[PDB]
Amino acid sequence: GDFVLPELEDVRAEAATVDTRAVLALAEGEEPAESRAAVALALWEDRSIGTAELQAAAEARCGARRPRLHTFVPLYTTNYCDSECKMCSMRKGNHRLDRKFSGRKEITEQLEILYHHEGVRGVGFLTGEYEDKHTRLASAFRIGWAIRTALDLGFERVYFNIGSMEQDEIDVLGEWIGREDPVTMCVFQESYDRETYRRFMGKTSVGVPKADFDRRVVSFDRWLDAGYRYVNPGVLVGLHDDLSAELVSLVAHGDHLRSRGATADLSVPRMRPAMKSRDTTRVGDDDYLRLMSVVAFTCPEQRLVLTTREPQEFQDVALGLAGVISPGSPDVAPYRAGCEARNDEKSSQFLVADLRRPRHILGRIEASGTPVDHFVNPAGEASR
Amino acid sequence: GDFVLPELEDVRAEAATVDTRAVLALAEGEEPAESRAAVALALWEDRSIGTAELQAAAEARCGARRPRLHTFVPLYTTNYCDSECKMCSMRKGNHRLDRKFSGRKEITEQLEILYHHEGVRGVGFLTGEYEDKHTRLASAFRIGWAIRTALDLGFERVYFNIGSMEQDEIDVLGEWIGREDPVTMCVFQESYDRETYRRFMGKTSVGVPKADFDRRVVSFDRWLDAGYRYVNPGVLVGLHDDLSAELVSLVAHGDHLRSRGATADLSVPRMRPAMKSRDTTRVGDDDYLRLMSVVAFTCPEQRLVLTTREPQEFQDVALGLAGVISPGSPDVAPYRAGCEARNDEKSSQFLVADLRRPRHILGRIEASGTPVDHFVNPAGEASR
Ligand SMILES: Nc1ncnc2c1ncn2[C@@H]1O[C@H](CSCC[C@H](N)C(=O)O)[C@@H](O)[C@H]1O
Ligand SMILES: Nc1ncnc2c1ncn2[C@@H]1O[C@H](CSCC[C@H](N)C(=O)O)[C@@H](O)[C@H]1O
Ligand SMILES: N[C@@H](Cc1c[nH]c2ccccc12)C(=O)O
Ligand SMILES: N[C@@H](Cc1c[nH]c2ccccc12)C(=O)O
Ligand code: SF4
Ligand code: SF4
Ligand SMILES: [Br-]
Ligand SMILES: [Br-]
Ligand SMILES: [Br-]
Ligand SMILES: [Br-]
Ligand SMILES: [Br-]
Ligand SMILES: [Br-]
Ligand code: NA
Ligand code: NA
Repeated sequence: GDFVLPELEDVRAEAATVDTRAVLALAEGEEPAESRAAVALALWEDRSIGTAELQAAAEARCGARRPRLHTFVPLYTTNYCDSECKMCSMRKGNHRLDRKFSGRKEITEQLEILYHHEGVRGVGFLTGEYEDKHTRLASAFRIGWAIRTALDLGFERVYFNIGSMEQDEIDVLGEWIGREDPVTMCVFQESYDRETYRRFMGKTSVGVPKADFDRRVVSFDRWLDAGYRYVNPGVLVGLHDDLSAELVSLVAHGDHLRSRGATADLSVPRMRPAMKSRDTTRVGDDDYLRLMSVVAFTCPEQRLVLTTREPQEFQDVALGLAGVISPGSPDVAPYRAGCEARNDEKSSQFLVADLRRPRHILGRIEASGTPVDHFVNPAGEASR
Repeated sequence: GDFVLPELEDVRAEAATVDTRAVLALAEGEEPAESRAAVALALWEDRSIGTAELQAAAEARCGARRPRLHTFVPLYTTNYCDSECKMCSMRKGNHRLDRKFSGRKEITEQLEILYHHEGVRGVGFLTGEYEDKHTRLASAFRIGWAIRTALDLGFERVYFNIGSMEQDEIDVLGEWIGREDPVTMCVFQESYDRETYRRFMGKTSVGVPKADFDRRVVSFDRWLDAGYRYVNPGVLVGLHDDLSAELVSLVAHGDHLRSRGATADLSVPRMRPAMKSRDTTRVGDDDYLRLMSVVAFTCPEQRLVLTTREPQEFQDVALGLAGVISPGSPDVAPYRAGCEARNDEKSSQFLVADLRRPRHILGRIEASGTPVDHFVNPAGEASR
């Protein structure tokens, strides 16, 4: 019943049998005869199909999706963490980080800034992941409170990204919300390759919570078992060298979730500068656009999430592939009325490339011709 | 500015100079010429004054206090703990304990049972004490929420007992309440003797949070610095062999708090059966009544707290010395409408002697002629 990692050799064999040109010729709303993972791999490896042509096909295939875009802004509620992810500044061993924690007042103030000054109706709550059961339950409780508070304020969509979750931890968070509430669980697997995963997230049975690959990857299944709906798997582009392996796994994971009746967003964030203990792979724009294209094409009902990790120039090229645009900063309580968000190296998870205010970024997107759901431009008669 | 432990040799010298008979002859509202600690020690050591006669004097001296009694019922919100107190079942090393955690729903349900079925308007929230800063802040956040929730429900007095507190942890809890709210910080020093303290609470600098004697003992001063008012120091009777030492220290601590403008309750709980890793001293009823008497006499504006650690027969004899009566159970979410509270050895901090419902105990006290503030007997027209 839980997600099972696909056999990469089995998918490769199936991918050899798909007609990539026939696939591209499919009408919007038509599904290939082969599995999505196989089709994605075949499109990826068929270099006779240009990335530019693949991207155009993807944007066309996802064209009828409504709304075209919606948005949420991240709010890191703390930068404490018990884990040791080597590509992340929040790793416990990073003694150089200035550890911060948002209380009731600060979280509420941040929500109110986002709602009224940035004009957004989507928010995401983030924390580190913690080792001992009590801290995990207490974190779930606090984030559950934040989610409930955001919804009561009028936020129309709430994401959370607080590490893997077991059944009792979901129980604690769930007492704050209803089964039909617009709440999305985010748990990026980072890498579906167990060896690369261990290299960056560490070895198990030593008080490093995220090292447990299996607890993490079945978190969505526990979520769905509890009766919820919205999920957000992800791959961190730059960890594993073989992107074809990761796209097969991610598409397979999304496909599993879809089969369970889940609504899934798909995240493929690319690496950003941080206080790392191990360097990573720089993935070029072309490979990355090709990755986004095959995933978006093969999973047309599952929105890709694009964030301000990426510079303005890249957003301009890739926005057509996304279903969710998410501007913001991975610093703790970084927002302030009329000011750009803080992205201090001393306390942030990583350094983002685009620090322009969410309402400017989202305003320019709307001005360019694409409406953004869960964004209410604080302009004209809608201004205070 | 912070509390300084009195020199026991200096107090002993002063106690030798007080006229214990003249002290007993003092009118109610009149204060001895010597310090309270010295007077308490002298009364304690003057065996020509019987315990029975000392108790009568204490009950008389505290007789004009209004209200005579008020009440609160404890609610343990979790039995997780990071510390290692050797006389407590909740010590981290006790692997036999069934660890529990109350979420939003359970805490609220417990509050509603206490309010409506037991008819109480006072509640206390308790947790273990935790090591890492994030867990401490998260615990402070959750308990702050509970306190705010209780007050909103109509509770007129709220205690909390969640371990030592630093300035930032108080900040987090404080965002839930106002400076004038009826909220009492409880931090029982257990023993003011540093050696006995180390024997039971453990040695410092090894991830055992309560081992830090000094952080614990100045928690009230941080509370008062933040602008709050109500405090509750305590001694665990049975740890230190020399009760005269502990009563000098406790009375001195209460006196310090009083000088800062604080309103203080005084707790002298006696040891109860638990899953201990070190046995303790059994203190007889006479010594214990004498202890309560000299503390109550010398600190007439500071209410002693009497709890259902003690059996019914002892409450009957000692109730006249108390200003706070606190029935309940030290199990996690133990209350249930129409049923006696749970005190399961598998999950409780210790075993209490009196498990009768709070409303029965408090009802019998009122029937006997003593009103209990913050108790509304759910009877007659006040019943649903
Ligand atoms: N250096 C970096 N650059 C860009 N993204 C990063 C990054 N380090 C981590 N991330 C991404 O940020 C995402 C959410 S922040 C992590 C939340 C939570 N502690 C968890 O690990 O589940 C992670 O899933 C990871 O993919
Ligand atoms: N075995 C036992 N019998 C009776 N009281 C006990 C006990 N063990 C601990 N206690 C008391 O219960 C009180 C509150 S429960 C402890 C709360 C918090 N973890 C803290 O230690 O500060 C403690 O202060 C202690 O004095
Ligand atoms: N890193 C999280 C939260 C997030 C959303 N948008 C962002 C922009 C910048 C930094 C972090 C974010 C995610 O990708 O879901
Ligand atoms: N032990 C805490 C809480 C408490 C109040 N009344 C009790 C009765 C039984 C057990 C615990 C309690 C205290 O003495 O303040
Ligand atoms: S990715 Fe998440 S779990 Fe890993 S170190 Fe960073 S905050 Fe902690
Ligand atoms: S007395 Fe408090 S701090 Fe000590 S073990 Fe028990 S719950 Fe933990
Ligand atoms: Br649209
Ligand atoms: Br990088
Ligand atoms: Br909206
Ligand atoms: Br009275
Ligand atoms: Br005992
Ligand atoms: Br009342
Ligand atoms: Na909009
Ligand atoms: Na009453």
